[PDB]
Amino acid sequence: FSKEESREFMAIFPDIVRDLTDAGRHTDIPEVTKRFAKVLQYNVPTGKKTRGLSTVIAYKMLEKPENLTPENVRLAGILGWCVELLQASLLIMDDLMDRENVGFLAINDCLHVESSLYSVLRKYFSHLPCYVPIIELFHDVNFKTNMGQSLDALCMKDGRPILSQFTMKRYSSIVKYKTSYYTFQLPVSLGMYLADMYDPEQHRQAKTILMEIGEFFQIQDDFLDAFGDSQVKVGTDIKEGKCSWLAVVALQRSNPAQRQIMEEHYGRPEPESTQIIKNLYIELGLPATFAVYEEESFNIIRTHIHQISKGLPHDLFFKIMKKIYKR
Amino acid sequence: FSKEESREFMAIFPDIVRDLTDAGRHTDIPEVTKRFAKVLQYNVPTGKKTRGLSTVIAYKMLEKPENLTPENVRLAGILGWCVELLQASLLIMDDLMDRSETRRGQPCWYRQENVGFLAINDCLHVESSLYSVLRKYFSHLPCYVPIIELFHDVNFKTNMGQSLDALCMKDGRPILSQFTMKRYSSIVKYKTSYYTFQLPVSLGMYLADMYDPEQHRQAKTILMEIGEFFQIQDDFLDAFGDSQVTGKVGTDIKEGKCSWLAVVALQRSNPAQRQIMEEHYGRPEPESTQIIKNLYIELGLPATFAVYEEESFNIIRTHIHQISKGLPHDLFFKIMKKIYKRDA
Ligand SMILES: CC(C)=CCC/C(C)=C/COP(=O)(O)OP(=O)(O)O
Ligand SMILES: CC(C)=CCC/C(C)=C/COP(=O)(O)OP(=O)(O)O
Ligand SMILES: CC(C)=CCC/C(C)=C/COP(=O)(O)OP(=O)(O)O
Ligand SMILES: [Mg+2]
Ligand SMILES: [Mg+2]
Ligand SMILES: [Mn+2]
Ligand SMILES: [Mn+2]
Repeated sequence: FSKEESREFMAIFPDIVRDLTDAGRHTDIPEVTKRFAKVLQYNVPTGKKTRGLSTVIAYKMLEKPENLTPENVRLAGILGWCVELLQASLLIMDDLMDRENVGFLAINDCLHVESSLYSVLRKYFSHLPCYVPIIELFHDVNFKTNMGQSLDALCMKDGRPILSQFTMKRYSSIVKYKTSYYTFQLPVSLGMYLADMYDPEQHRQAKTILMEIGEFFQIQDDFLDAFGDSQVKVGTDIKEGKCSWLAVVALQRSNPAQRQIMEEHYGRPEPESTQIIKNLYIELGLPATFAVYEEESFNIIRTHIHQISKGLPHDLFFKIMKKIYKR
Repeated sequence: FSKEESREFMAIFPDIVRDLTDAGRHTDIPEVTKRFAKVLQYNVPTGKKTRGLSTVIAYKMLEKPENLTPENVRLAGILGWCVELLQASLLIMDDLMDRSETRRGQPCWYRQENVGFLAINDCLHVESSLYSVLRKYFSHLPCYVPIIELFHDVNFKTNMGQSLDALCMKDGRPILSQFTMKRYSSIVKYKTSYYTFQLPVSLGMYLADMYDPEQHRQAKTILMEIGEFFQIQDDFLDAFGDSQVTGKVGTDIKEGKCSWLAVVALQRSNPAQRQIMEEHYGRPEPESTQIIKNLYIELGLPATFAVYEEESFNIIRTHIHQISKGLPHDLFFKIMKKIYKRDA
């Protein structure tokens, strides 16, 4: 993203904190509002805000050039921060399920941070025609993300992976509901609504390509968890018994002997068991299978983007595609 | 509540479960929608649904008599179930946070096989679900956005209450310097009074197309006063109630809760009595709970509660008489009549 784009986006964050914790209200509960300021400051604005900045870029590429005022680009930035509040709530839920001090999280902090995005939406968007579509989008994406988290959990029982559950159909459903809706659909649909693009067929056209990009994003992430260079963090998907693309394709390709290695060694704490699974992935040619998928999926997605109709700009989707595939 | 009111309200619940789990959506993930039906069935419909039924009663007393149709009373019932969905989400999370054993005689959801900390996802899922119910039944009505905004605002405020409650503890040990009547009043207001008292009445007002900010303000003032008495009565009965009639053995002392009893005990205590609270309050040993209970008796908290109950009843009744605009006084007298001198 541009130096200008990053600086104007980051400049919004302190306002959102004041809006949620000060707002010149002279609160009767300053101790807990000061704590909530720290929860927001310590968890929301740090590292890459790729979903938030992607909301701004989406809007800038969908809106009429004449309507790209500083005021409208700032509203796009505020929507991006609502996406980052959602992201923060989900990472807090992950931190809590993993497991006072600086960086302490309360169990209800994830519910509280999630709820806060609706206060931001009400403050800035309640008088604009895009308001109800935007709040309904957040409601629907929230519900779908929760269903994705539950589907992922239904691949584990008594701390053991249920390998009978590791199908490509279930995997595709987990990625779609748990990740693709809030990561890929939400930023683009927000940009479209702020640009007063309400046509359901336009949103459906964007959705089809964004779910395809989302699936490759997660498959690449899964591949690199096992086969990536740590010095470019250490992957724990095998140890944690995750429903990974690697595990799903391993089970498709496995003979009975190879399947029994997965049953015995997948989702075990012992480092030796991780190396046994990695050795099986190498034997089954999962790297070559990933290489073929990467090429074939790139070509199909590029084709669908070139074919994008309903008055949608293809360059927006190419920018996203190029970002994920690193063309 | 009438036999009719209870049965018509209960008839709505299975429709809401179908709306959220069997309405032709998410056909690729039936195992999730089937599980979510079980989450709703366990956590939402087995209580007294006092907040849900109170939404219907509020609406019936606020709406113009000639406007009360079976169709509009059903919409009030659906809003009542949305309150019960919010409450279910909050209590799923609170039971995990407090590591509680039971809730309304049922094992806490987080204790059920293969849930534990996944109760966090179920909490967020149940809370998110009420906005899908609002969309289906209210999207075409003027009250739609005010009701959405009220639910999100009450969720935010309830979280401020829960987090303020947590700031009365340091790593599972009560901070007795934090146990002031000011902090107690703030915890009750934010953590329980907004969702329990303000939310049902404000929903009734919005469905009756009552949007006057001053009406909502006057309603809030009296409902926060009633809400404080209700929680003080609840706190008193945790220690001094009969387990067989309350339907629960009280563990507030064991849990180190910022209860009205603990707050008033500290106000009334000499330094020796303060030392007993410092040493024994919030301890797991049954002997420590008995020592605190015995100190509450020594300090005359039963007599103190009886005086508070009579004085606060009189003060709130006076305030309801002074309510202006066109708010029905009878709504607030009906709440008081239900609440005052209760033993459960
Ligand atoms: C709509 C879009 C494009 C959203 C995707 C958000 C996302 C997590 C991308 C990863 O890129 P990154 O630059 O944050 O990560 P890395 O440094 O690993 O490439
Ligand atoms: C606006 C009004 C008057 C709301 C009703 C408040 C109330 C008395 C709740 C009691 O709930 P409960 O202890 O019966 O619990 P539950 O209904 O959850 O079982
Ligand atoms: C944001 C969240 C999760 C809010 C929880 C709200 C609530 C009503 C908790 C119960 O309070 P308690 O723990 O003091 O009482 P009990 O469990 O005894 O009902
Ligand atoms: Mg990963
Ligand atoms: Mg109690
Ligand atoms: Mn509790
Ligand atoms: Mn609690």
